[PDB]
Amino acid sequence: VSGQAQLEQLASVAAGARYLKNKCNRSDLPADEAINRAAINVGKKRGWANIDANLLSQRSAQLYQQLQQDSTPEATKCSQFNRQLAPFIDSLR
Amino acid sequence: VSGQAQLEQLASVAAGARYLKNKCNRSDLPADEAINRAAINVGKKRGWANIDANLLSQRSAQLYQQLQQDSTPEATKCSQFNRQLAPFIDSLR
Repeated sequence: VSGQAQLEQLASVAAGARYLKNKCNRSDLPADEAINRAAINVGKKRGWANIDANLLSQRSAQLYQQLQQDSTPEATKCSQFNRQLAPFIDSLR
Repeated sequence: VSGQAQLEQLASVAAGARYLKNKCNRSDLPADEAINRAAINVGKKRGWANIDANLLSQRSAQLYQQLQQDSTPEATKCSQFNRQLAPFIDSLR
């Protein structure tokens, strides 16, 4: 798994969890900084090279903008992300 | 904890999880029958007397109607229930 793919995967889950928290009424999720830490922890558990938290934050903010600007209806977004992120959310808890 | 309170607590979590699944885009939750089984399992873990699944189903349907007919805005409902049910959802998974 390349460093590029590692960053992309962790940034994707962080961005999606932030979107759920902010836009899909997932008030059980923790604050953005804690979501970032949880994504770093997923990487650490896999034995991945140390991922810089600020690089993760920058990439995750770009992916969050992508999820926001996409014109898919919000209910469809929220349904998809709640399903796709269920494993990540179990880890962060 | 009285039998009445046991039934009410389990029916409440079952009803709320069904509401999340149906009305709050929680497509990661399982089907109604599995939600009912998961609520029975919460009771079993606590050592509670065997709760009849059909009585649980009947009471949970009444509580679900209550959650539906309440005039609180849906975003507020979904936010509250996602927070309150997070422990139950961790058990069912």
